[PDB]
Amino acid sequence: ADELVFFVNGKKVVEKNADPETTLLVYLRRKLGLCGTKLGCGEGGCGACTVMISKYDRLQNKIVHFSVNACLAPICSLHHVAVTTVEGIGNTQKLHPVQERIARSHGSQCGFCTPGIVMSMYTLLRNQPEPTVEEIENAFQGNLCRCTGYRPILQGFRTFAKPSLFNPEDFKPLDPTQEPIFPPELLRLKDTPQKKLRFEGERVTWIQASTMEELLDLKAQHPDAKLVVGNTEIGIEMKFKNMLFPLIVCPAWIPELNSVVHGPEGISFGASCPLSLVESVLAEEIAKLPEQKTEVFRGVMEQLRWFAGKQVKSVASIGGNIITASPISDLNPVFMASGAKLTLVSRGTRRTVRMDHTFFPGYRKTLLRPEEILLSIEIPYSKEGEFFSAFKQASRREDDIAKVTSGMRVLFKPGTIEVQELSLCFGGMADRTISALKTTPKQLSKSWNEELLQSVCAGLAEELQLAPDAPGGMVEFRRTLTLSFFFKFYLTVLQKLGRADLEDMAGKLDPTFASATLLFQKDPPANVQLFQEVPKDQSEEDMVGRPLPHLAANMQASGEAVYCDDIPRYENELSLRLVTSTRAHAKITSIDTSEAKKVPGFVCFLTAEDVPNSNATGLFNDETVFAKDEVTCVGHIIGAVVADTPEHAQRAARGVKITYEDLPAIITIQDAINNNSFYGSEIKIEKGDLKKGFSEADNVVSGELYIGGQEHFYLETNCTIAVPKGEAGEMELFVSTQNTMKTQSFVAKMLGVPDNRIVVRVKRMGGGFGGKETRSTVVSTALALAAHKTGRPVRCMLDRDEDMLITGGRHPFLAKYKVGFMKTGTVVALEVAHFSNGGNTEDLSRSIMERALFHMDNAYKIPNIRGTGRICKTNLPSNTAFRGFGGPQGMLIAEYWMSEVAITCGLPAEEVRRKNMYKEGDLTHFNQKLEGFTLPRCWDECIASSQYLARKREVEKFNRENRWKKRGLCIIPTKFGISFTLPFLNQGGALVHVYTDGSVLLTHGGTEMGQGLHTKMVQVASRALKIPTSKIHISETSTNTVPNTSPTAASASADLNGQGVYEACQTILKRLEPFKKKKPTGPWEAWVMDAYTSAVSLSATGFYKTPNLGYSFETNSGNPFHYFSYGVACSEVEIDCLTGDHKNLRTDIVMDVGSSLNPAIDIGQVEGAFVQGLGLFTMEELHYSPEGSLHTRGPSTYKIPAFGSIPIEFRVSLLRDCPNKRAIYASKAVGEPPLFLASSIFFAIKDAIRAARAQHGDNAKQLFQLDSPATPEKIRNACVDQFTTLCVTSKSWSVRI
Ligand SMILES: Cc1cc2nc3c(=O)[nH]c(=O)nc-3n(C[C@H](O)[C@H](O)[C@H](O)COP(=O)(O)OP(=O)(O)OC[C@H]3O[C@@H](n4cnc5c(N)ncnc54)[C@H](O)[C@@H]3O)c2cc1C
Ligand SMILES: O=C(O)c1ccccc1O
Ligand code: FES
Ligand code: FES
Ligand SMILES: [Ca+2]
Repeated sequence: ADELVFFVNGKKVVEKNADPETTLLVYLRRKLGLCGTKLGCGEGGCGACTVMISKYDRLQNKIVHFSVNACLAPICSLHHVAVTTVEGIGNTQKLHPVQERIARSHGSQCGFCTPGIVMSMYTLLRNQPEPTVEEIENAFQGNLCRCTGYRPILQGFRTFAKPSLFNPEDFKPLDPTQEPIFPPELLRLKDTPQKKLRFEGERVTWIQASTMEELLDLKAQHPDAKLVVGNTEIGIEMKFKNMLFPLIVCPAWIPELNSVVHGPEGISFGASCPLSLVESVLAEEIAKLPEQKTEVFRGVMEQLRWFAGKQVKSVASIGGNIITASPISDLNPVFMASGAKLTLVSRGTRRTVRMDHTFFPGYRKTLLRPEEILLSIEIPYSKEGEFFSAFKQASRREDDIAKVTSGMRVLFKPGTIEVQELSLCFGGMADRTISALKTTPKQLSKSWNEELLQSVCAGLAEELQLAPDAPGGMVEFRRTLTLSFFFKFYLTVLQKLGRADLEDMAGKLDPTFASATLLFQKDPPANVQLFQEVPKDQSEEDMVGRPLPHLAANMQASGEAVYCDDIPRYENELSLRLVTSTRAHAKITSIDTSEAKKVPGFVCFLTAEDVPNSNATGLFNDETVFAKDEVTCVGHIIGAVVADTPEHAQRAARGVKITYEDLPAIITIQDAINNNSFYGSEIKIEKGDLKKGFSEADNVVSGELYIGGQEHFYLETNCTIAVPKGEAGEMELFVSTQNTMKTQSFVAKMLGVPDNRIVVRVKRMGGGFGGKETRSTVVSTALALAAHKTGRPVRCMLDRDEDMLITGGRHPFLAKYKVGFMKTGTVVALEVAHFSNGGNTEDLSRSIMERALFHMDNAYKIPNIRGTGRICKTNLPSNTAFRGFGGPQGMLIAEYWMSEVAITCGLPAEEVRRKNMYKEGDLTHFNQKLEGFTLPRCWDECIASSQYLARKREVEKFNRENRWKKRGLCIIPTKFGISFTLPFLNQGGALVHVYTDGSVLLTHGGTEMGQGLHTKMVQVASRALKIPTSKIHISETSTNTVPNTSPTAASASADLNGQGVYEACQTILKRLEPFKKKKPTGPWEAWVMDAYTSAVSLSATGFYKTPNLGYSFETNSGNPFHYFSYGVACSEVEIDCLTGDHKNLRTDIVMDVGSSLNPAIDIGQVEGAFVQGLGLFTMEELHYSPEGSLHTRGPSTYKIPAFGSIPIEFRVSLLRDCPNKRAIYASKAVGEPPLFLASSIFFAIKDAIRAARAQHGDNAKQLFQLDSPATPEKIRNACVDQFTTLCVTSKSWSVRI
C-alpha cells in the first residue's frame, strides 16, 4: 500500500500522499495546527520539539512509550504508531500534574521549552511511575532551557521521585489510570502481518521494508538505496549538508535487525536496535553477571551516558552509529578496541568481520559493499584478566560532540601483570576511528609499571601527532587528552590488578591518585531560596511582594500560550527566506535568480532595487535593508526569496547564484587596531593622577584579558508576520521583539509611509535578552516589504543557523591593563584599554562600551584610574545588546587583575577585595555618589551563610588528598547601575480601561519574554486600584495602545512601566472616588457602573520619566543612574585536572532587589541570569573561520548550560529590609545585575587550576593566562604537567576575533 496511517493525541490520521521529506514537527504544526510542540533548532539538541510516541511491541506483546524529536522524525516512519503531544495530556481547564507542577514551581519563564520538558518528564512517568531523583534528571539530557537556570524545574519535579516559593502539598495527586488509552485500532491491527509500504514524495521515494528478503533484494536491485532508521544522522545530512537521497528505505520493522541474542562470546544486537535498547539490555547484564565478564559492556554504557539524550537514543540505532563512520563516533572506538564481531549480509552473500583499522578505509567509509547491510553486532564479554575503559571529552558533559573519545583494552598473561594484548582506539584524532597500531605492539609481554606508562605516552604522542593547521583545532588539548586518558587507564588498570591479589606485584596506588580513576558521580541537589514575608497586614489581595506565578505559566505549560509562528496562516500568506553573503567583504558583481525561478511556488526575489523609500536602516542608519554593490560580512542580507511554503522559499534561495570580487577584510580586533578601523573616537573616563599613583606602587602588573562573545540562544528564534491592510499603506506586524517603536519606525522609513500606518504587536517572546532589542528588525523589514509588494500576508521564522549567523550577539573584549598596588593589597592605580569587536554596524556597540567603562571599577574605590574604550569596525555580523550590556566584560576584567593582586600580595582574595571595596558615600570614577550602599551586607551575609572560611579549609584539605582533582571557592561582589545610558530612553507609558462589568484591560510599553513583567505590572495595578489581580488582564503590547516606547531592556522595564501603570491607575481612582465616597462599602462593580451611567471616563493613559539622569564624559559629572543593584556570589568548583571538565559544586547568592515586587519572579531571574553568565564564562564559545565565517551555528556546537551544568547546591537569598523608595513600590531592577556573579565560578576555577600548578615542579610563572570562557580546553592546558609537556611539539581552522 501507499496510505500512511497513524494516530495523534488519540484521533486517527490517514495520509494518502505522504512526503518522505515531511517531519512529524511540520505535520503537527502546519497540517494539524497543533502548535504546542515548538521548533528550537531542528538539529536535535534543544528538545523544544519533544513528543511522546506509543506503539505495540510485536515481540514482547506489550505497549511501549518513548520520547522522540519531532523535528527529525519522518512521518513515513510512523505508520501504526500513536503520537502524544503536550496538548494531548492536559489543558488549562484540566492540567496534567506534570504541567501543573512545572508551572507552579516557577519552572516556566518564556515558556518556549516547557512543552518539550513537560513531555520528557511525562514520557518518563509513563515508563516509570515513581522515578528516582536521578532518573528524573536524566530525562532532560536532550532538553535545553535558557531562562530558568533549571533549578525550579527540577525542584518542582522532585515531588514525583523516590517563606516558600510554592507548595507541593497543594499539587494534585497523579492517577496513571486517567491517561490516554492506547488506540484500540492499533491493537486490532497488530493481528495482521505488516506489509511493505511505498511513499512517493515531491522528490524522494521511501520504502518501508517488512522482511529481510525485501531489504536485501531492494539493495541488490538498487544499491544506491539509502538506508534510514532513526534518521538522527541522515536527517542532519539532508537538512544541514543540503543532501538529498531520492530513494530511502527504512528497515526498522524487520525482526532480524532487532533481535538481542545471548551468545557464548557475548550479546548480539541487530543493526537497527535503538541505543536505548542496547543501554537497557546491557544495564541488566552488568547487574547479574560477574564484574569480570562485563568490562566491555560497562565501557559501552559509560559512553551512552553522554550520548545525546533520551529523545535521540530512543530511535538512533547501533548500526547507524557504526556505518555513519564519524571520526568523532563514541562507540566505534569502543567496538574496535574490543574487536566487535559484525555480520554483513547481501542477497546471496554473507560474511563476518571484527572491527579494526581495516574496517574504516577512508573518510566516513566502511568495508560494506554497496549492496551489503550491517546485520548485527556482538558486544564481547570481558575475559578473566581483561580490563576495559571508555573515555570522552567535549565542551559539555551532556549531549555534545566528543573532541576526543576512546576505547582502551588490556589482556594480561594469566596470573601475571604482563601485557598479552593491548588496544587503544581513539576518535577525534583523525578523519576516522583509529588504533595505536604502532605504540601498542611495542608493549607486549611488558609489565604494567611506570616504564610502560612512559612508553605508551611517548608512543601516542608520536603516532597521534596533529598538524597545527589540522581541522577542528585545539591541537595541544587533544594530544594531552590522548595521554591523559591513557594515564587514567593505567591508574585504573592498576587498581583492578590490585583488586585481584596481584596487589603486591602491581604495587599499591597513591591514595591521592585514586579520584583520578572515578567515573562521573551525580550527588543529589540541595537548593535554598530565601526572601522576606510581606507585612503581617498586607491584605491577601495585595500581591505586591508575594510569590505569584507567571500569569502565563499554565498556558505555557499546556502549549496553549501563543507565539508568533503559532498564529495560524491566512490561506493567503506567503513564506519568506533571507539570502545572505558568503564573503566577509566582497563586491557584488552579479546576482542570478535563474534557478530560484524554477522552484515550484516561487513568487519573487527582493533586492535593494525593490525598496520603496530608503535602504538605510539600523539604529544609526549605517546599515542597509538589502546589501547594494558590496557585502560587508558573512551573513549580510542581500535579498529575500518569497514563495508559498517555507520549504520552497529555501530551495529557491539556494537557487540565487551570486558572484563576488573580494575586498580587504578587517576580521579581528587586532586587524581593526592595525587598520585604525573603529566606530567613532575613543571613550574615556579618568579620575586622579596616574603617574603619581604608579610611583607609589610597590607592585605593578600588566596583562591582556580576552573575553569571548556569546549567542543569546533565545529558544524562539526571530519571527515576524506582516499583514498588509490594502489601504493607506496600513500594515499590522506580529513580531517577536523587545522594541516595537523601532520595528515600526524602520518599516515606515523603509516603505515611505508615516508611522501612522504601521502597527507592531507583541504578545510574548520566547526569550530575548537583548538579542531582539534591535536585530529583529532586520527580519521585520524584509517581511514588511514582502507584504507591501504582494498585498498578501508574509511570514518569516528564522532557522537557528540563520539566526545565529545573522543576528550577531554579545561583544568580544580585549583588555590591556596595568594595575598598581601596595603589599597590603590596596590598589592605587589602574589603567585599562578595552577593545570590543563591534562588527558590520555601529548599532548599540558604543553604548555597550560606555557601560563597560562605567563598571571597570566593579566594587572598588580606585583613587587613580583611567579606562578607555574603542569599538572595532569589523567585517563580521554586527553585535548588539546581551543581558549585561557590556557590564560583565568590564567587570570580569576588573576582577581579573584584582585576583592577580591578591596572588602577588600573597593575601587571601576575600581580604584583598573587602579592603579595596567602596564605602557608603563614596564617589565612583565617574563621580556618582554611592548612597544607600548595601553591598557590605550582601558580602557579610554571603560569607556567613555560605560558611566561606570553614569551607575554605575543607577545600585545602580536599586538595591535599587529591592530585588530579582540585577544588576552588571564590567569592565575588558586583555593582550594577540601573538606567539607560541614554537618559531620555528612561520613559514608560501605560493605557488602562475599566469596562462596565468591572474587569480591567491594562497595557504598557514593555514586552514579555519570560521575565514575568506583565505578572508584575498586573500586581502593581491590582495594588494600586485595590482590587484582586483576577479582575485585571494584559493581553499584549502594541504601538496602538502605547506609543514611542523604549525597548524592553536595561532591567528598567518594570521600573518605567510600573510607574506608568501606577499613574494611570491613580487617575482612575480620582475619577472614581465621588462614587466610592457615596457608597463606601459598595462593590467595585457598583462604583464602575455609577461612574459609567454618570458619563465619567473610565480610560486613562499613564506616563513616567526617570528624573535627574544625565552624564557628561567631557566633564565626568552628572548621575547616569537612578540607583544601583548589589549582590555577592560564592561558588565552589572541582575540576578534573586530567580532562578540563569540572563541576560547580555549590553557589550562594545574596542579591539586593529592594522590596521585591515578586520574590519568586526575581529569584527566578537571579538564577537564570547567573546560569547565563556561568555559560558566558565557561561553556559558550563561538568559532569563526579565518575568513570571517561563523562555524558554530546550532546547539550541537554551541553548548549552553544544560541541566547538570548548574550548581549542585544552589542557594539564593534576597537582601532583607532594603527598600529602594525611588522605584516602583520600593523595588529594584533584577534582570541583568545577577549575571556577572557567575564570575565567582570563573575564579573558583582559577584557584583550582593554581592549586594544580603549584604541585608541578617547573615554575613557569605563577600568574598564568586564563582567557574567557574557561572552557575544558583552556582549563586542561592551564594544568601544565608531565602530559601537557610531552605533546606541545597560520593555516588553522578558526581564529580569535
Ligand atoms: C542532538 C544529537 C546528539 C548526538 N550525540 C551523539 C554522540 O554523543 N555520539 C555519537 O557517536 N553520535 C551522536 N549522534 C549521532 C547519531 O545519533 C548516531 O550516529 C546514531 O546512532 C545513528 O543512528 P540512526 O539509526 O539515527 O541512523 P540513520 O541516520 O538512520 O542512518 C545513518 C547511516 O547508517 C546507514 N545504516 C543504518 N542502519 C544500517 C544497517 N543496518 N546496514 C547498513 N547501513 C545502515 C544508513 O545508510 C546511513 O548512512 C547525535 C545526533 C543528534 C541529532
Ligand atoms: O542604554 C541602553 O541602550 C541599554 C540597552 C540594554 C541594556 C542596558 C542599557 O543601558
Ligand atoms: S528542534 Fe528538534 S531538538 Fe531542538
Ligand atoms: S523558560 Fe525555557 S527557554 Fe525560556
Ligand atoms: Ca554593532
